[PDB]
Amino acid sequence: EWTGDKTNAYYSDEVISELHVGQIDTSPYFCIKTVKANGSGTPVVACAVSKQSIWAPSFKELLDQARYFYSTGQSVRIHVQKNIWTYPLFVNTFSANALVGLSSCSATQCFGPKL
Amino acid sequence: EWTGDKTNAYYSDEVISELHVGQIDTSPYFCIKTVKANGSGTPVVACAVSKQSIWAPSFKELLDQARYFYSTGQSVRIHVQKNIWTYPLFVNTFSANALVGLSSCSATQCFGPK
Amino acid sequence: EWTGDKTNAYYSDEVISELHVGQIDTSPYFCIKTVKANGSGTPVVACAVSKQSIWAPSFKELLDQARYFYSTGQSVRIHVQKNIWTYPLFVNTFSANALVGLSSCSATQCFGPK
Amino acid sequence: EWTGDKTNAYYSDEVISELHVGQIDTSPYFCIKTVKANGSGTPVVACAVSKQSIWAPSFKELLDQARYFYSTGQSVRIHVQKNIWTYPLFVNTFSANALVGLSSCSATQCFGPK
Amino acid sequence: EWTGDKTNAYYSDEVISELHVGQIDTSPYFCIKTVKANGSGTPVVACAVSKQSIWAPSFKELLDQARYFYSTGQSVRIHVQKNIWTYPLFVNTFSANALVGLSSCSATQCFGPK
Ligand SMILES: CC(=O)N[C@@H]1[C@@H](O)[C@H](O[C@@H]2O[C@H](CO)[C@H](O)[C@H](O[C@]3(C(=O)O)C[C@H](O)[C@@H](NC(C)=O)[C@H]([C@H](O)[C@H](O)CO)O3)[C@H]2O)[C@@H](CO)O[C@H]1O
Ligand SMILES: CC(=O)N[C@@H]1[C@@H](O)[C@H](O[C@@H]2O[C@H](CO)[C@H](O)[C@H](O[C@]3(C(=O)O)C[C@H](O)[C@@H](NC(C)=O)[C@H]([C@H](O)[C@H](O)CO)O3)[C@H]2O)[C@@H](CO)O[C@H]1O
Ligand SMILES: CC(=O)N[C@@H]1[C@@H](O)[C@H](O[C@@H]2O[C@H](CO)[C@H](O)[C@H](O[C@]3(C(=O)O)C[C@H](O)[C@@H](NC(C)=O)[C@H]([C@H](O)[C@H](O)CO)O3)[C@H]2O)[C@@H](CO)O[C@H]1O
Ligand SMILES: CC(=O)N[C@@H]1[C@@H](O)[C@H](O[C@@H]2O[C@H](CO)[C@H](O)[C@H](O[C@]3(C(=O)O)C[C@H](O)[C@@H](NC(C)=O)[C@H]([C@H](O)[C@H](O)CO)O3)[C@H]2O)[C@@H](CO)O[C@H]1O
Ligand SMILES: CC(=O)N[C@@H]1[C@@H](O)[C@H](O[C@@H]2O[C@H](CO)[C@H](O)[C@H](O[C@]3(C(=O)O)C[C@H](O)[C@@H](NC(C)=O)[C@H]([C@H](O)[C@H](O)CO)O3)[C@H]2O)[C@@H](CO)O[C@H]1O
Ligand SMILES: CC(=O)N[C@@H]1[C@@H](O)[C@H](O[C@@H]2O[C@H](CO)[C@H](O)[C@H](O[C@]3(C(=O)O)C[C@H](O)[C@@H](NC(C)=O)[C@H]([C@H](O)[C@H](O)CO)O3)[C@H]2O)[C@@H](CO)O[C@H]1O
Repeated sequence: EWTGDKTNAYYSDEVISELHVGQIDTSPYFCIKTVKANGSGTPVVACAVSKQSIWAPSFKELLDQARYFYSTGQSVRIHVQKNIWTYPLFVNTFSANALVGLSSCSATQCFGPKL
Repeated sequence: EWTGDKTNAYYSDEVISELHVGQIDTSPYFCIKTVKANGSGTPVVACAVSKQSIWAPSFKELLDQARYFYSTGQSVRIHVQKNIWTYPLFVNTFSANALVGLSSCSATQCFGPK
Repeated sequence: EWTGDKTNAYYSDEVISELHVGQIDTSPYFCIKTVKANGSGTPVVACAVSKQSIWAPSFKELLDQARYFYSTGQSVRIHVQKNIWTYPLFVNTFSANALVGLSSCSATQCFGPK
Repeated sequence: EWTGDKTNAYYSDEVISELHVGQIDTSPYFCIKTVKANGSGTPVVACAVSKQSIWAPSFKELLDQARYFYSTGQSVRIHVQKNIWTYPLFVNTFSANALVGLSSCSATQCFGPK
Repeated sequence: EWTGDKTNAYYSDEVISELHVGQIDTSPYFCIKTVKANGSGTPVVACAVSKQSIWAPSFKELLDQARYFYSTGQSVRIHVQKNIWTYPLFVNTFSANALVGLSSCSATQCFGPK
């Protein structure tokens, strides 16, 4: 598996606009909400859950990176794998998207996998 | 168990106004006090205890998040579970609320269970 | 044991004015000096020593919190247990006080055990 | 092995312009892009993969330092080992360079091996 | 062993002006350069190596503290043990000094052994 796998999904020029920390089924988790820098579209929501899913090893790394990018409000590319979380109230509040990577962006290029 | 469970309680549009760190019964713990951003209402106090309660796994993440929101003074939704802590002097100093979640807010809308 | 035990000692309305990090007897440690925010009185000195004393579990949490309160210069209540460190040269340089808690203080109160 | 081994490659007077965090084959990884502070030349790209290669022990140290230098935009020397990473799409997206060191460069010569 | 042992050396009224991170012989390490705040004297260089020397246990604490004092520019007392590191190209790039302590300095005092 890789953040950049073609079967994952990514969204460019997003601003991390909200951040939530909680616990579910023995695991600390966090979720982020992102919106397009230009105000268009619908928000993207993605979560990472400690010790759950194949992405568990990167939980702390992604939490720390999401915190930083949230604090600056810079435009980023968010990478997700869809349809990972299944707890239904959790998905309804947040989403089933697993956060799998974050990339900084210049105005012309995001520094991370694409296509 | 989940932060968003109906059996928990939450308070929106709150600012973390005080922070305390200590140890009890070999466990580090911290407590926060929050107040409504507009100054109305009654303070909310909640604590997390590293080795105690079902919420023990989230101690470090909530400590780090509480510290961040404390440092910025931004408006948050604080999620607690009532009647968790039982040592009377501790409860009387702070409260029996376990801290179970923290959500950011933009204006009057917060990003978290409700 | 608890930060708030009556057999501990605390000092309110203090500012963390100095910070030292070192190692002793295989243990990283840190010490802080605090002084009254209003300039009166004599300093308080306390140390936390990584794998030493009953307070060892909270070493990292207290170091992180001391660094934060040091960086802001805000008024705090420092909680100590007296007569813990026994190495006389270490005590004479710093003190025998173990650091056991830190509480933010407003103009009117401190958020922690009294 | 050593960051400073002459078989490695380094670039002085750079700034960290981009940062990426992800996971591959159960390992956290990060990559950085650097460019000459003065705008000349071409970018340098390097990655660290937490579970992989002799450099694995320094993953967190390098990630933390990369984040700090990225946050400030200060001049740095970046040290890499060429021709390490193998997965073709990963290499094409980023590079085959392993990040093996970072040096501040706030004076005449960067503070690192040359 | 103790930071304050007379067999160590220290330098007051210094400011951390450079920081480097790397790895050698599977061990993460960092080095700092300090200069006198008033511009006099000769720079002090010291390194910590994560699993080498009797000072190995304090590696992370001193890296974190070095980073803190580097970022604030404040005047410090740096404590070293001389003649510890031995790899010649490393020693000639940096120095043989092990970093063993960091103490904040006001303007007439430093808070640490002397
Ligand atoms: C670039 C182009 O074809 N037309 C431009 C452009 O402004 C715009 O298209 C969108 O603009 C940028 C350019 O990359 C976006 O990056 C969109 O590409 C991606 C993305 O990286 O964000 C690709 C990605 O694979 C897509 N993810 C998924 C799951 O499908 C996303 C996603 O569709 C969008 O981010 C959702 O908003 O887009 C690119 O589509 C168009 C229309 O605005 O008009 C021209 O100006
Ligand atoms: C000061 C007071 O008593 N107010 C309530 C009144 O606000 C309440 O309905 C309110 O409806 C709005 C709709 O925008 C919000 O949903 C308020 O939500 C919460 C909150 O998010 O803060 C919900 C939460 O469940 C409540 N927490 C608990 C433990 O009950 C809090 C909480 O009451 C306040 O935060 C305390 O200051 O409010 C919601 O308050 C109606 C309900 O009868 O009338 C008043 O009682
Ligand atoms: C009085 C009663 O009815 N108790 C029952 C009993 O089944 C059980 O009591 C709790 O569970 C064990 C003992 O079985 C603990 O001794 C609880 O006491 C402490 C603890 O030792 O951990 C005291 C401690 O000071 C508290 N920590 C604080 C205040 O910071 C904790 C803390 O409140 C809890 O750990 C939170 O989960 O408890 C004792 O109260 C409980 C099982 O939950 O159920 C009662 O019906
Ligand atoms: C006009 C004026 O400033 N008068 C001060 C007077 O306020 C001050 O009294 C102190 O007021 C603070 C208020 O936060 C506390 O109530 C002090 O009580 C404690 C403390 O909390 O710090 C209680 C504590 O148990 C004591 N600790 C020990 C080991 O005994 C400490 C300790 O004695 C003092 O902190 C040392 O100064 O005090 C209360 O003393 C007094 C004393 O600072 O000085 C007037 O000028
Ligand atoms: C050399 C000098 O005193 N003054 C300028 C100078 O602007 C520039 O030369 C560069 O000067 C820097 C600052 O010390 C370095 O010395 C450059 O040498 C290195 C480097 O440290 O960056 C050595 C290194 O071994 C090289 N790495 C590899 C893999 O070969 C790099 C690399 O070639 C460059 O960084 C790529 O741009 O260079 C030194 O090049 C030149 C600019 O033309 O002009 C002098 O007058
Ligand atoms: C500091 C400078 O550049 N010039 C001198 C100054 O040396 C001299 O007195 C100095 O005053 C400072 C005040 O903090 C210290 O007391 C200096 O003592 C020490 C130190 O703590 O830095 C003692 C220490 O044991 C010495 N370390 C070693 C390995 O010998 C260091 C060391 O010699 C110096 O730091 C290196 O610069 O000095 C003390 O020397 C005053 C006269 O009082 O005049 C200045 O110009």
